[PDB]
Amino acid sequence: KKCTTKEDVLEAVKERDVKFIRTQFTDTLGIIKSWAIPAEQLEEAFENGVMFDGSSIQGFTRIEESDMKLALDPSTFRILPWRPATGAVARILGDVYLPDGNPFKGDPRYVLKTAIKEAEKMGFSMNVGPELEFFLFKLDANGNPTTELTDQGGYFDFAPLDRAQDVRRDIDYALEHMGFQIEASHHEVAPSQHEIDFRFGDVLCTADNVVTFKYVVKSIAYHKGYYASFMPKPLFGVNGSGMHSNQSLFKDGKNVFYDPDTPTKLSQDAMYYIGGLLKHIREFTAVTNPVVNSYKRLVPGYEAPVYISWSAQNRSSLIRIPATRGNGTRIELRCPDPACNPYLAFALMLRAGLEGIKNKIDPGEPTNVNIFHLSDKEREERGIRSLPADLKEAIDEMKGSKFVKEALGEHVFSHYLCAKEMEWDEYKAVVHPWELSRYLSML
Amino acid sequence: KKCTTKEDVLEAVKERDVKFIRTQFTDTLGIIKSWAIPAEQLEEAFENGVMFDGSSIQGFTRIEESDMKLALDPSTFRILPWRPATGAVARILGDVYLPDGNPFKGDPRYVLKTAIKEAEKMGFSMNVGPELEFFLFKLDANGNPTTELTDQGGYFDFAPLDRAQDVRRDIDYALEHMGFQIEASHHEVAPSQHEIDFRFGDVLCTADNVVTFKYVVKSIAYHKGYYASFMPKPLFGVNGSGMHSNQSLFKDGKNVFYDPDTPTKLSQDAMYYIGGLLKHIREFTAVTNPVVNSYKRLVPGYEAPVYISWSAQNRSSLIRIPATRGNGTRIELRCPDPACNPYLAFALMLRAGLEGIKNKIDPGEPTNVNIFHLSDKEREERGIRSLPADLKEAIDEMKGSKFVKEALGEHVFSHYLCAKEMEWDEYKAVVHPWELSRYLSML
Amino acid sequence: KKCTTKEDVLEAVKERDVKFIRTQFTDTLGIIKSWAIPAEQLEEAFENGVMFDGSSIQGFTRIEESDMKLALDPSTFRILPWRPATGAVARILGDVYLPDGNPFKGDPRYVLKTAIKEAEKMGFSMNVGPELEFFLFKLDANGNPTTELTDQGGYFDFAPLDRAQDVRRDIDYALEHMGFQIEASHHEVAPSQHEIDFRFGDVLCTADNVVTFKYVVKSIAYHKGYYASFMPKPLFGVNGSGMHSNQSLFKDGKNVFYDPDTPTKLSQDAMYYIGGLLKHIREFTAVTNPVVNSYKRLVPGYEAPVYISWSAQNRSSLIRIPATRGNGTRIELRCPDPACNPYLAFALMLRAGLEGIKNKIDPGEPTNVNIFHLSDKEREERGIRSLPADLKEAIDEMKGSKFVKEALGEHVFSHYLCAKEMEWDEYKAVVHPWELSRYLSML
Ligand SMILES: [Mg+2]
Ligand SMILES: [Mg+2]
Ligand SMILES: [Mg+2]
Repeated sequence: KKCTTKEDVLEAVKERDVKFIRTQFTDTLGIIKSWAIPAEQLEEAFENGVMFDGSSIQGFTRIEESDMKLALDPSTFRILPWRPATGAVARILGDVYLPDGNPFKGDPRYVLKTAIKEAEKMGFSMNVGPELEFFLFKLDANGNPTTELTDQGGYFDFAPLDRAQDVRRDIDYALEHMGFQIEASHHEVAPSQHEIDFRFGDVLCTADNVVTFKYVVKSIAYHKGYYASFMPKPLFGVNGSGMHSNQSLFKDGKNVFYDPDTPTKLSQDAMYYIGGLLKHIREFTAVTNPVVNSYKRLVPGYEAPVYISWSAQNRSSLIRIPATRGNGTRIELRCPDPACNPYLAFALMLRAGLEGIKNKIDPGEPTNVNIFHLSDKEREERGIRSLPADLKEAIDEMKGSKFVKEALGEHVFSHYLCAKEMEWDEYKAVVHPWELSRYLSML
Repeated sequence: KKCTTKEDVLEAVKERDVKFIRTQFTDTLGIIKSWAIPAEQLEEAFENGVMFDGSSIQGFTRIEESDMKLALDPSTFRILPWRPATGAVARILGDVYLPDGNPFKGDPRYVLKTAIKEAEKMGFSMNVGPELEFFLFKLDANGNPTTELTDQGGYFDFAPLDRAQDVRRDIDYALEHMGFQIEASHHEVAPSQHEIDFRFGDVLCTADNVVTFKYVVKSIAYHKGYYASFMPKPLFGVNGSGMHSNQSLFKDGKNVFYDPDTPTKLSQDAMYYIGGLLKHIREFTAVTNPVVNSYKRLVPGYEAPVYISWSAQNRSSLIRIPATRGNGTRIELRCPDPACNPYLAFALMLRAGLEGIKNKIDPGEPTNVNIFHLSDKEREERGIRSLPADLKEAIDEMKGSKFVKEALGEHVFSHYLCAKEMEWDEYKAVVHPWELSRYLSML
Repeated sequence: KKCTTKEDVLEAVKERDVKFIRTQFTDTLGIIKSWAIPAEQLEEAFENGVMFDGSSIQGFTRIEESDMKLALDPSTFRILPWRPATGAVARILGDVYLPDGNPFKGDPRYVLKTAIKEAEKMGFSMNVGPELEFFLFKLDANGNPTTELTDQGGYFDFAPLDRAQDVRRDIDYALEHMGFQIEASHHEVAPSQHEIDFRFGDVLCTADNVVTFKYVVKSIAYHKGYYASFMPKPLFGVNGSGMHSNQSLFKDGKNVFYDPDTPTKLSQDAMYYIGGLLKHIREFTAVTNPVVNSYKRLVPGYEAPVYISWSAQNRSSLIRIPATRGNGTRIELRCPDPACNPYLAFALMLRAGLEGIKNKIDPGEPTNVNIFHLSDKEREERGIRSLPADLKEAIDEMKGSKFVKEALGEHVFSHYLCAKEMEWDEYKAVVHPWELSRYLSML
């Protein structure tokens, strides 16, 4: 069932014999952070909160120990889908507060909550259903992750059929055991690549589920002898893993994108919402694609979009509008990848759309043709822009964007840039083996 | 029992505790496609259908994603013959509908349904009992498929007798547990080659069983440590694997082919039906033999037929009439191989045969001699044509065939040719190791 | 249940079927010493005590065997958290007495008891909750300790997720089973590094728990196939393992340090307590860092402090004041490492702190800036002294320290210096492989 109060949470712990409670939160860069709490400490923790080292939320660029207090949220209580012989295990979330009592503005979760409040000021609320894609590789003799494939299936194929089939089934059952309400799971285009579609639900709950989904799948694969990876592009020559984000806005319990009186069955607000996204998508591209590997996926010749356009029938467009209408009307953004931070990505995605609605930004004419087949002169004539080519270019765009700074806050903005800046500098000075193969003998 | 209504399907799921439902459909090229659905979603799925990416139907030549709705068919519900510890697993089939509500004409299942409807206009219904042949190889240390033999048995031999014998028995029991009602199963001519025969049934039901049969057998072999292969010719110097198709036309509940008054006990319609098949078999040979490897099997010196002829006693003929009469009267076509798409293959066989009946096509005199033992002058004198030698030749014949395009529809016709054309072009530019062993030292 | 009397201890042994009783005590250098006693001998042991070779408390510098008598303390009875098929196992502590009946002054436990008694003269009592950090490596094929990492996680990371995850959970449950009342356990900065926090309690009980904690964790890791190491710096280029000590003084049941009137909410006594610690921390640094490897951790550029300073907001200082106030007011000293002797380390902390209170030593102005970023002239101008660079320097300081000698007693003082002196002399004459790599080719 659903737990609401701390009394209900305590009753469930005693009833089902939960021995350990694990907090859950993410840092600025999207890594999942957690620590364990004995079951007996839970009652005291609900009363006064737990002190911890809040400097862990500032990424790996932390310098000084700082103390903030975490106040648990009973509504987020859930039980992990594995049963150790010792006892049951459960997880819980909460809010971060400074010692003086003010909420800590560096928390990515707090960033999303502020965005929700801004949307609520205009009466709107967002529902997001993401589609997460991941790989399933083998493990070496020492248990370290590898890139060995498990099958050579294709799109929607009925694979695998060996022992790896049971591992895939176990992941589906474990997610359903927690009430995830999976829509559909299927094979993806690349070999040993799978996709899972989440139920179309509230944005705040979805973001927490996405974080929970990541380490649940990874834990299951280890105990079955496999490894699940979320790299945006682990192999060259095959499709990468992306996280498309279907979204919709609801006012007064009704979808606002649907308009029965328009030829495209789309409301005027939906046009503005797309217009806002297109205008600002270049600026916060770093948030949606936070690692260097993310831009190996964003290359022409695959399903990944590298051009800024919106369409109804075309699929290569950055923003795709599914043919579904009515209450199910939705807008799909195809840029993000699973390595992104769901809290930051959704918050910017919401904030960008609202700014377009507020300012009535015209999205322009849709692109129903194949952009990849057009020439540069055609693209220049049509005024079609392109996403940043590499991480360094994305940082330069995001670094002068005042809209991103205003939305994310000063603290998160500065910390995110410095962490990415140091990461890029380390990468740019490495001599890759590809250079040796091409240049050692020629020169 | 047999489930006919969605209420019965739901009751069976609750009764037998089925946790996952898998859809089932095939693309244009014959690959089996599927995706999973949680048991809770089943009730909603029956009411409204499931939206999915239908670009997977168009093969691996897909370019743009297109959305259309699948409506489940409760009459096709069945439970897979393996019991995971989590719960039971079941599969289901359905029809593909475009968003506007019109059925999708690119579905291979829809192609067969149109052919059945065309026969219904003339008052005929067809029953098909196919003979499927496959190999049983060993797996390497990494679980990848190999071509290692399991026994050196011969035709109808009592082999294997080692632990592989239990694996073969499990396949037979699992198929019977699903209600396929197998007729017989025996060893084949080549080592480690086995054959399974099906009972007569409605052509639509038989086609679905053939698709289900393929991945059921493959799954069982993996879990026992072996591999089942359906290549038309996996080894050189031994017989290949083919899928003969015994077929009969039923009108008013009685067999059309049977005729007690004729000396051969075959009706005039059966003569026309054979004549129609012989006239057009050359055109759609690519459908019955879709892959390149299929033509390594159609070479003289084995049971595979390579000349267009029909006979009552000879076995080398392309079309053979078994000695059985009465309701068991049937016509066997020996060209197809298990790699073919059963929906497309049967639809063309039915449509081609009906055209002969309408046009009173005379099949000509049967060939009761050994065609292989004859000379080219004799074959030229007798006017005996031959099947296409390679995949490229078959495509050229199919491409200009007006009848084939009309039967398969424009969408399937164009897509099928392009996929095969690209496949052949890749193959023709490879340097095989056989050339090196022959020409490196010589030249 | 809390065992108090020998009758209660005997009743518990019979009830829970404990077959073996293990004594527990430590030598001067911090090694854990123990010997087994049959359950039947327990009743006789309580009446008269156990005679044993008392030369084991002097370390590895023992020369002549001497006899002292151990008088068991029933209040320290505990049952170890593993269940052999033979029967339960329990541990117990006690005091060491010379044959003439006088207590042995060489016992590290007796040193702490004298320190507690000295504080009792002024009505003060201490509560200490330490934070112990340790590594978790893999065993080789022969079961010998090695240094292969089990995960590449970071600070507060939700790692490991493979089988090592269960091993970590077992440690947490086993500790809770004995009644340790753990606050929180989490991953640390270095890969495969973990931290466990204790609750506040009387310093005598806490010291015994720390000794018990060390071999309990080590035993669990072996039986699961891993190894837990307490080396202050097992790897180069990563953070070391330290044991921070949070301490507080209580008078009349109230916290002495807390003072609501002061702007910093710290009493005048707390300032003197810090002042005493800073004055004498240089002298007994060898006790807190007893092994040679401890000074590899004490290098600039990591979390380890190397400068004598105290701060409230800056956290790189040697002494840190957490933001908590009220009864939770505490002072954290960050120099010690897990290799230190808890009895000697805590005893010297009390003696140094009280001496500051008696003499009203002013702690000086806090350092709120980054000391590592300052220049040598700046630190010289600020008068920021430094901890000893290596074990030899620390011994020289500790050896002329009048305060340390009278605090630890003559017997412990002389024995500790000789043991460390011999250890350093052996190390200073070794030719390390690093020297060969740098100097063989160059010279
Ligand atoms: Mg996808
Ligand atoms: Mg046969
Ligand atoms: Mg720490």
